[PDB]
Amino acid sequence: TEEWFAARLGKVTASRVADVMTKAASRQNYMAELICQRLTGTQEINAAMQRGTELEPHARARYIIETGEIVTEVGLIDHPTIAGFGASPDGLVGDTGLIEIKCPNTWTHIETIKTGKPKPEYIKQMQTQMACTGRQWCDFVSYDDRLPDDMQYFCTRIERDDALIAEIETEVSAFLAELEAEIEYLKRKAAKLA
Amino acid sequence: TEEWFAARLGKVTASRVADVMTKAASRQNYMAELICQRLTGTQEINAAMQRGTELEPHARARYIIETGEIVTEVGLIDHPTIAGFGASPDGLVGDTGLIEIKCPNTWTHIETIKTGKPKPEYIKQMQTQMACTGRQWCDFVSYDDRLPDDMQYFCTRIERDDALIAEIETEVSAFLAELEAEIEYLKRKAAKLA
Amino acid sequence: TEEWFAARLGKVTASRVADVMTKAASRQNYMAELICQRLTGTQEINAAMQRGTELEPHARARYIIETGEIVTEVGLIDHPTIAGFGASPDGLVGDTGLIEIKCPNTWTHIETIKTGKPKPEYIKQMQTQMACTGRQWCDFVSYDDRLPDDMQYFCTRIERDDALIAEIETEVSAFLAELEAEIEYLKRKAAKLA
DNA sequence: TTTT
DNA sequence: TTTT
DNA sequence: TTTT
Ligand SMILES: [Mg+2]
Ligand SMILES: [Mg+2]
Ligand SMILES: [Mg+2]
Ligand SMILES: [Mg+2]
Ligand SMILES: [Mg+2]
Ligand SMILES: [Mg+2]
Repeated sequence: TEEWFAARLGKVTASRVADVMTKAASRQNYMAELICQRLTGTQEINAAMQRGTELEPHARARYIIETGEIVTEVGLIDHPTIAGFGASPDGLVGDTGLIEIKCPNTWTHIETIKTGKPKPEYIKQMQTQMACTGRQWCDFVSYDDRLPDDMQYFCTRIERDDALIAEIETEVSAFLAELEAEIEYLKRKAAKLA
Repeated sequence: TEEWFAARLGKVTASRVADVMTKAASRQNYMAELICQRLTGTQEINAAMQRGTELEPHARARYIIETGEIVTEVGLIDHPTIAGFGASPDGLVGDTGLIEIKCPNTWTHIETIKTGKPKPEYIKQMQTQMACTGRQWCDFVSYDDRLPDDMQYFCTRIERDDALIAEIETEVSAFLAELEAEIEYLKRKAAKLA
Repeated sequence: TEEWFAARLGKVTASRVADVMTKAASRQNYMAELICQRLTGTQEINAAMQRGTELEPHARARYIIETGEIVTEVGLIDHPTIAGFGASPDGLVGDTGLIEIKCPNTWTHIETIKTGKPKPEYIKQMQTQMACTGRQWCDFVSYDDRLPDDMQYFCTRIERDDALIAEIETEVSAFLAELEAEIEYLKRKAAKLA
């Protein structure tokens, strides 16, 4: 989608927030990606991933057939105050809502139905979208058409949690500080080295 | 092979028996596959796997050149009594025998020769084939033509073990019970939910 | 490159030395590869690997633009005394030097710059090249053009270490002894078996 | 961002 | 079912 | 040998 990758280069984004905040390898590996993005000026690049992608509009439609909500697609929404940070929600719902859509493996979809509550990393994803957009709630949608009709669609609403947001902004600010510093640090070793 | 996948949909089968019976992740992941098969009405889908497949008839021939046995290819043989359970032996040998063929990685083949006894998961595979067909023995064949002639072929006979069979049928019955129930359970949550 | 694989069949080589010498799975898996190579008469066969390969000549050039050294490309150099053992340096530098080139993932390249010292497995690689060729030093080069100019190139010299070489030759001799024996052992079981 |  |  |  080209112009959009450009808006994401070297930025922390909602779908990567669990990695930032994990108590671990994934935090440093993510840090390493973004360091490389900022330095090199571009990014790097499966079958289940490829379905989640094609079937996304199918779910967007379904959410509407089910709710009658007015849904606007948007690009990257930069955090209001924190620089180098943003979100790409799957939709603006109404005046104060959002939609985040998954179209995963059937068994995953089943477990979401089984438990009624989305995985904690998606909580972090959704809270961050809310932080970035100032929205009040996000409707979490899981879709899979391979199943019987009465099992294809699941929705659950997730309320903005200002406490969790405050933490995230702390952690993301911390993580961003290290990241900038690290780049700085490297630029200064390499340059003196002339 | 189309019509055959149909005979396997949502069924426990001989080659998956070690997963059922393991003391673990693989049991639940298998359970999850079959739950999804039954619900969705279809299945999901490497280089060593691709050889084992092409070279299989090469081994079938070799077994005959070596034994002079009369070998009949068959499809899925449903367990005589337990429903949703079956086997696909690589052959009916004689009136009371079977053949199960592997054409693995050379080093694997070498280890089979080194030890003379097939991996325990293939024991379970073969016992199950015997359970399903009522046969008396299975000739386990390992083949690899990449090696010198005097190392390409290995055969060892495995006698029906009624004790092990009894266990398997217990475990598979248990596992099937959970599987049906789980589907049932899900169908009833989803349906009341209307 | 065909004629070169032929010179490597069933041989221990510099880039596999860390596997030989590890205190582990990788030693036996390597042993297994070479056993299979010798027995079958051939070998088995990603995106980062594919770059390291294309970009190698780019680095060779750069090393020269930076040093003005006279660099000769060579094939496999068999150890002077130990049979079934060899090295493929990325270059003969001068009369007494070598070059070993990496063109890895950016982040890896960055860590090499960060620490100034190559990973211990490359130490083993380079020492072995020196053992095989009798050279006095190897210039370790890490290259990545995706980065800013002042970060693309890193070089560090590694001096021949006769102590480490002596060990390697012991370990490789040991490992080779087992490997020959194992083949022997197998040939004799299989052959009596006639 | 896309799925585990 | 196909190989680890 | 090529990268982790
Ligand atoms: Mg999104
Ligand atoms: Mg989504
Ligand atoms: Mg079979
Ligand atoms: Mg088979
Ligand atoms: Mg080399
Ligand atoms: Mg190299």
